[PDB]
Amino acid sequence: TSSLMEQILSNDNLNRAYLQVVRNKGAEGVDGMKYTELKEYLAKNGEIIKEQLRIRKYKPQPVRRVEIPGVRNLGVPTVTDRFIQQAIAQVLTPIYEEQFHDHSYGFRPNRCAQQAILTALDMMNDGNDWIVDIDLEKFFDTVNHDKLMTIIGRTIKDGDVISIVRKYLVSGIMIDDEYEDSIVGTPQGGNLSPLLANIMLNELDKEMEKRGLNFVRYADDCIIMVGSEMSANRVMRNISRFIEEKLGLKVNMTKSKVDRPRGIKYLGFGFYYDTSAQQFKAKPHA
Amino acid sequence: SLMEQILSNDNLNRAYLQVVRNKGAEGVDGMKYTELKEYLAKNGEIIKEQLRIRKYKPQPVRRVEIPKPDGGVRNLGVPTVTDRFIQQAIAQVLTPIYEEQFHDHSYGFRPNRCAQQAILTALDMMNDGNDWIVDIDLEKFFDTVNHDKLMTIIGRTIKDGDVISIVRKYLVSGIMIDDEYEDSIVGTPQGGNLSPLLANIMLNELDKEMEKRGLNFVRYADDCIIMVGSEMSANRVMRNISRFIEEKLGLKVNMTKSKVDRPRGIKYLGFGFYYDTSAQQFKAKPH
Ligand SMILES: [K+]
Ligand SMILES: [K+]
Repeated sequence: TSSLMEQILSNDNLNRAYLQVVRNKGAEGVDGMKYTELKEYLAKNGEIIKEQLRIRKYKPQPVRRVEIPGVRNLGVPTVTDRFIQQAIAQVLTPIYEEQFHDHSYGFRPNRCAQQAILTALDMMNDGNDWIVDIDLEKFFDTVNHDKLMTIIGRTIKDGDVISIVRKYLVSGIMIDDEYEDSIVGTPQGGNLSPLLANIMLNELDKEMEKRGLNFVRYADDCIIMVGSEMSANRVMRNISRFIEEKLGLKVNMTKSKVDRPRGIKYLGFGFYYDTSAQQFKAKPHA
Repeated sequence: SLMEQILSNDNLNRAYLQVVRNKGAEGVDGMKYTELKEYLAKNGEIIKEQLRIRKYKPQPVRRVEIPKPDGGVRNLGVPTVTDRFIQQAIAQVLTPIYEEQFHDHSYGFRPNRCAQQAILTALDMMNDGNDWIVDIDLEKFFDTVNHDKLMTIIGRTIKDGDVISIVRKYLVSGIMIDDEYEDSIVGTPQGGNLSPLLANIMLNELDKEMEKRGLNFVRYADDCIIMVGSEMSANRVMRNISRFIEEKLGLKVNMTKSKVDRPRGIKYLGFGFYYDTSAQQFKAKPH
């Protein structure tokens, strides 16, 4: 992973990134450019954009704050930035798919929220029906950028890629969290930020895997299935300590709780016990 | 040798563990899932012999009232834990054979597939300009399908006469599909793991026809929607596909509940569809 930048700027990778970003549509950024205008803009300024990226002279623009229906706050990068973030992710994704845990399902190829529910249900129905529901503050509102770049540097040795990725963290990229309402569809502004959050939280997956914990994770939304109420409280304190001390994230001790499945709301699903099947099952909550 | 592959020690042991893991209600014999190991330790070789000579006779399914989480009940046919054990053993060998044939846009009761993947694929089609949906509703599969027509289509792939026999006997026993996915319920279905595979084998014929016509579709068991670009082509697809389902597959289309509509009038696998103004694209959420 030394000359990774040239793989990102290749003709085929940029063409596929441009097609995916147009297909994803989405609102406009601070420059007001619609996704229907990216084609002619790259045809006239694409080579200059590539040259600016090689010499680390491309300056990403800040994301636009958009209120979306209550209301939801999202950070929308410009369509040019979404195009570049997609070009980076297409190269970084296959590298990190070899490291990621099988029980991580958020914003990954061929993975969705229902798979996480299914795996968690199979764990509950083996006797691990005491749920540790760790609530984290907004990832990109609390992550230390240098902490994240160091973790990325263990695998990515191309400094040009490290430099441009760091700049997009500065731009304010974040995670469209509409999955919490069981919404299915294309997220906004999430070409690169979800992958970055998975690289970070993969350190939590490896720690939980080290301790033999049964868990599923979707972005920064994780639940842990354990066999007793007391070990649940021990796992609760041990993992929350690891999240704050080793990763620098903040555990919301007001929302985090230990509970039975029927008290858990995860990825928009609730949990109930099927008396006929003699198993826990899941369905959307109110 | 296909029968002997189903009756091998490795296959039957995997089938026992999976059926015990699925738990479930008792069949007509009142045997609980925790009693299958002692029963197989006694009559295991006897059942294997009866299956080799086509002498084993499955028990009829038990009509169980399954309480729904939001009130009311569903009626479901539950095979005995012995028959669920044998149905799983058969399905474990037949699944790799038919996974090679199945269309990528079929998601019902398949390994590593789920309803959300069908929704995501349908969303990508709608947002590409195919926002006219053919919503064909089928009468329940296992009280309308012709057993001979189904066994013939199965026979064109499976040539083992001992496997064709026991599969047909399980059709007569009344196996059916747990349709709780229609209420967005996620979890292990009841009623054995053989009937959904049989339904997919039948409806895979429809998948190949729709693919031959270049149609955009997703299918989950017998619940299929087709994404087309215009209203007149939607009515044309509605007429042509409905005729193919009834004439070539012998299934029955519910003309009252079938319709041509736009996404926000469609309810599919417990999901509804809405338009995200800011994202400028359709999305989905539980209805
Ligand atoms: K959580
Ligand atoms: K349908």
